[PDB]
Amino acid sequence: TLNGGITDMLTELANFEKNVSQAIHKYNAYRKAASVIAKYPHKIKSGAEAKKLPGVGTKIAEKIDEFLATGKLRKLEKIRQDDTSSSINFLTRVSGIGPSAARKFVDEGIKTLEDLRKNEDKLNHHQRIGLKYFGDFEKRIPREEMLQMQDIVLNEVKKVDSEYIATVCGSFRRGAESSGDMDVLLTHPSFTSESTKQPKLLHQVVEQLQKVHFITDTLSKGETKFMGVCQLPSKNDEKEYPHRRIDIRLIPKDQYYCGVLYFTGSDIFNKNMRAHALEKGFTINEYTIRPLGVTGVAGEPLPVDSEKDIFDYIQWKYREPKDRSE
DNA sequence: CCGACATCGCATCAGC
DNA sequence: GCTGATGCGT
DNA sequence: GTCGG
Ligand SMILES: O=c1ccn([C@H]2C[C@H](O)[C@@H](COP(=O)(O)NP(=O)(O)OP(=O)(O)O)O2)c(=O)[nH]1
Ligand SMILES: [Cl-]
Ligand SMILES: [Cl-]
Ligand SMILES: [Cl-]
Ligand SMILES: [Cl-]
Ligand SMILES: [Mg+2]
Ligand SMILES: [Mg+2]
Ligand code: NA
Ligand code: NA
Repeated sequence: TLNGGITDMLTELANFEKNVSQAIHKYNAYRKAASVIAKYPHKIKSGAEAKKLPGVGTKIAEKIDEFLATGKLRKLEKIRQDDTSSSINFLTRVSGIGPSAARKFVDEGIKTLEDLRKNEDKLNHHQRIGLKYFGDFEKRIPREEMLQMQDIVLNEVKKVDSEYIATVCGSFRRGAESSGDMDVLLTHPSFTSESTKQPKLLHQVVEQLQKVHFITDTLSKGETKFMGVCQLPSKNDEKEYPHRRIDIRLIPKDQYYCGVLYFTGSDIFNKNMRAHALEKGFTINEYTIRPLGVTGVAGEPLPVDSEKDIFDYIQWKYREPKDRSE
């Protein structure tokens, strides 16, 4: 919050490049800059000072000076006035509508919430559900509620099969006092990198959660990744809780640490840590950490018996989940 | 310069 | 039906 | 948009 104004500006620009410009690298660049400035323990006094930080170059340093001087940025002042950009930026806020679909809908004349509602038949299932819960998905989740949700998910999963292990990751695991959604990592002894001794492992869980009316909708569902909606139960006469987004990822039990590291995030942290691994000669995904050969081909998975092991391979001192929020 | 920039599951599509 | 690309969220 | 070689 020391440099709240600057990081907001950059995030706004980041979203602009992603949604409107469809320039993924400019989007990631801006986010990186916002991130590194967000952890900077001093109130930025000038662009130069910010340029010293990695991820901050000349262009941003300059924007930063313009912003500190005027309290705003002309480039965005205009972006804000452009009807098309405003429309696209908005449509992309619906879960399931991306830069492409967004620009597409605008051409077809669909540019407002009202339009989406009246043209529901022009949306795929995911988008349909995204619009349905457009308001609720805008709401944050208090940790208190996350704890309530955790209890349910963990207790219902135990009911299905005592050998299931569900860990809540994402921002929750990093200690956030509020989260955008609930992310669940799931493991079962039967499902390993070696073999899948039992089918429907993920299905059985989603089924049990829908059975107790916890899961309300499904954005997408596969063999190992479920993407949907849930809602805490309310008491008598009690106003209902907002509908919450929920992601469930089933990972081979023997690849838990690479899996939990990944799902704990943050996304930017994963980005910087994976980028760092490549520079060290390794490649990391949610299943393993493999070395990179002379050709660039990833080799066999290196043994991993803890999150710290992964950090060691890349010569990075361990960092608790609470300190990976970049 | 200029090439890289993290990684991949699920939905949807085009072509054969 | 299959595969490969693309979108999207990850 | 920024970075490294
Ligand atoms: O682009 C992505 C998105 C997510 N992730 C990982 C890290 C992230 O913490 C985790 C869960 O994704 P969410 O989008 O749910 N983010 P998170 O839980 O960190 O924060 P929020 O409270 O917004 O959900 O998945 C990536 O690696 N890359
Ligand atoms: Cl780009
Ligand atoms: Cl501004
Ligand atoms: Cl592992
Ligand atoms: Cl792998
Ligand atoms: Mg999350
Ligand atoms: Mg999530
Ligand atoms: Na810099
Ligand atoms: Na969207």
